[PDB]
Amino acid sequence: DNVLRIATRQSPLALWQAHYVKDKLMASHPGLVVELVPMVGLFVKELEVALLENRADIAVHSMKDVPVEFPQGLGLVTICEREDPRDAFVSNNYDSLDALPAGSIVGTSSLRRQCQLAERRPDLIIRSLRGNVGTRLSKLDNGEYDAIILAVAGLKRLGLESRIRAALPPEISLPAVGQGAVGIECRLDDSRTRELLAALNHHETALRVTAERAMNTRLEGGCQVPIGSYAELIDGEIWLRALVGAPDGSQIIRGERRGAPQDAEQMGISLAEELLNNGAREILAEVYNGDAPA
Ligand SMILES: *Cc1[nH]c(Cc2[nH]cc(CCC(=O)O)c2CC(=O)O)c(CCC(=O)O)c1CC(=O)O
Repeated sequence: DNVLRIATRQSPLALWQAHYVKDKLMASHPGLVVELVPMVGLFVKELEVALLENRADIAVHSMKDVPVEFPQGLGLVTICEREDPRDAFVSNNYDSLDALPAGSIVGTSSLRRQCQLAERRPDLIIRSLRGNVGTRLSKLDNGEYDAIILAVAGLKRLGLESRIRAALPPEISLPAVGQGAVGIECRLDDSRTRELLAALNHHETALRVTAERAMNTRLEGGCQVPIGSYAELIDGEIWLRALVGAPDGSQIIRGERRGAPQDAEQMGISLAEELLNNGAREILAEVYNGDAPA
């Protein structure tokens, strides 16, 4: 059966991602008929509903938005080639974070982004910002913020690379799990769909994201959590860095692991456990408020 139906969110960025996946599919399988089923754990739930009741065959997500847990019968089966994983400084009136005067307003609702900015620059005012990329840029242009923090990859994909005033190195702002990579979820028993997706998997990115996600999973993380988790392949090994921070920047718990790619999952679990035992458990508890990772 030649049809593959893609469930996606309906934003410009989300639809760009659905086209990316559709184009890769058509390139590998010229006989396929690819259909889009746009709609809408926050966002992914409706997509997963569609998979479970056979209205869609795959759901395409940005990796960092993929939940740590899945309903019976679904899973993340493909991790596509990673784009730039970094955060970006975006500003009309200033050329860097360094240039912002005390009391400047920087927008982001990421507690991961916030704790790290606040660690280094407690004089800056960090203000919530929500919405699609286009809307967030509008609020900036409208004067609501002196600067905002967005992902490099999103801006590049939307043709808005001119908005990247500065890319932030991972040592300055450690990325969200799988930032820059697209992931695909489907029904685990659907061997036809999984065979069609095989050509889209990028093994090197999949190794990195495996480590990162194992770390986050053990911390019972999500987007609403001040967690950084970021791996690179360096001289045949996976190098995983992680952090958990108090949003006010007062305490940031950090650690690292290096090892063979086949150990990606156990490395991430081990690192998570180390952070938990060195203060992260208590920080997370004040965020989930009560609930702590066991
Ligand atoms: C988990 C989480 N989601 C978002 C919003 C979002 N999701 C995907 C992108 C594009 C980049 C990519 O594909 O990886 C974006 C927007 C963006 O980061 O530019 C966020 C950001 C929340 C915020 O800053 O308000 C987060 C949390 C987090 O990144 O730590």
